[PDB]
Amino acid sequence: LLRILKETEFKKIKVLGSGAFGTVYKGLWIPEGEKVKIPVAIKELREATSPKANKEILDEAYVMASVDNPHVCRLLGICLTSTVQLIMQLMPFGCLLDYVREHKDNIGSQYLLNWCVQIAKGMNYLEDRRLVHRDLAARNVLVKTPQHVKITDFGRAKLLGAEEKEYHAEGGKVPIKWMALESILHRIYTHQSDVWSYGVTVWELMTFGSKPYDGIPASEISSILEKGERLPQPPICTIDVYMIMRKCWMIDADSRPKFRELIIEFSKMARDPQRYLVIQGDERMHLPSPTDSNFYRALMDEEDMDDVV
Ligand SMILES: CNc1nnc(C(C)C)c2cc(Nc3ccnc(N4CC[C@@H](O)[C@@H](F)C4)n3)ncc12
Repeated sequence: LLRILKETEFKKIKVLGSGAFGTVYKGLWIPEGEKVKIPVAIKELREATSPKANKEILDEAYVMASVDNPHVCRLLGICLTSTVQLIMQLMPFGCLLDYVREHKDNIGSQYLLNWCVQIAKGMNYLEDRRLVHRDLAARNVLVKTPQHVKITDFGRAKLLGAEEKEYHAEGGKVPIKWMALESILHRIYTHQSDVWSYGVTVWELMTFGSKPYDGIPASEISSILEKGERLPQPPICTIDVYMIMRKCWMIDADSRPKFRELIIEFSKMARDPQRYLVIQGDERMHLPSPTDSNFYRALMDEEDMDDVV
C-alpha cells in the first residue's frame, strides 16, 4: 500500500525539525505546474546511502502505510530517488511532549484525560492489527488540534504473526526509561510491554513533560525496577489515576491492564475530570479550538508563502 510518487511533485517550504536520523519539512504537493498546492509534512532520510538507515525508514513507512484510524498517523506517500522521503499529514502543532511543556499554564483536567483516552484508543487499534509499537512516548504523539492527538513514529514497530505473543529483539540502542523490565532484561516485547510504555507516557503528560527517572542513569534502571521503585505520583493526580499508572508497571505483564480496559477507565474519569485531576485555576483555562487551529494554520501559510516569493 505504498504510493510511490515523483520527488519533483514536492517543494520544501520550511524546516519543522531535524535530528540525527533526518529532517522534517513543511512542503507543498504541486502535481500540476501552479494550479494545485497542498500542504504536507515530509520526513527526509539524511544518510541516503546507509543500508541500515534505509532499512529503518522503509520499515517505518511499511508499518505507517498499513494503519488507518483517527488516533494513529498514516503514510500518505513515499519518494524513492537518491534518498527516501515519507509524505505525511501536516499538523499545526508538533509533538504532545513539547506541547505540554509549552502550554502548561492553560492545560486543564478534561484535556489531559481526553488525551489518555485517545492514546489508549490508538493503541487498542494497533494491538487489534497485531502491531507492537515498541516506542510509545509523549514525544511520539502528535497534536493535530488541542482536542485531537495521534500516535506516530513507527520506526521500531513490529507486526506479530497470528496468535504469536512475543517479539524477540536483536541488540541495539533502546529507550530504557519507557521499557518494561522484561524488555530490558530479555529483549521481549508484547502488547503488555506497550502497556508499560503507555503508563510512562501518561506520567509525562500528568507532570507536563518531566523526564522520567530524572537523575538516575540508564544503566541503573533495571536494578531500581527489580527493587520495586517506580515513577512518583504527579502533584495533580488523585490516587485513582496513579493506581492505573502503577498497574501498568507491574512485574507480571498479564497483571497489567489492557488497552480496552484503559479506554473504559479513562473515559469514566473524563466524564468528571476535576474529581480525578486537581489543577489550580482549572475552570478558567483557554486552549485554541479546532477552528482556531485552522486560523493559526492559515496565518502561518500566509507568511511562509510570502517568504518563498
Ligand atoms: C509545527 N508543525 C510540526 N512540527 N513538527 C513536526 C515533527 C518534527 C514532530 C511535525 C510533524 C507533522 N506531521 C507528521 C505526521 C506523521 N508523522 C510525523 N512524524 C513521525 C516520525 C518522526 O520522525 C517525525 F517526523 C514526526 N509527522 N506535522 C507538523 C509538524
